[PDB]
Amino acid sequence: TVFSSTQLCVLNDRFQRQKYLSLQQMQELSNILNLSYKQVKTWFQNQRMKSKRWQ
DNA sequence: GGCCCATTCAAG
DNA sequence: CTTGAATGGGCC
Repeated sequence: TVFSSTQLCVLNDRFQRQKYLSLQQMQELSNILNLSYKQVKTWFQNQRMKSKRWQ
C-alpha cells in the first residue's frame, strides 16, 4: 500500500499537532480520506515510533 | 479493544 | 540497501 501526497499532508499536519487520536477522530479522518481505520491507526502508531527514534 | 515493541516484507 | 506500511505477541 502507499498513501497520496494529499493524504500524507493532512496526516503529518494532524500528527504534528496531536500525537494521540481518539477512535472517532481517527475514523472521521479516515472517512474524509477514503481510507480504512486500520491503516490510519497503524500510520499514527508508526509515526509515534518514528518520533521516538530521533535521539 | 488500543498501545508498545520487534519484526516482516514489498516496492524505491 | 533503505523505506514505511503492515504483522503478531505481550501488556493494561
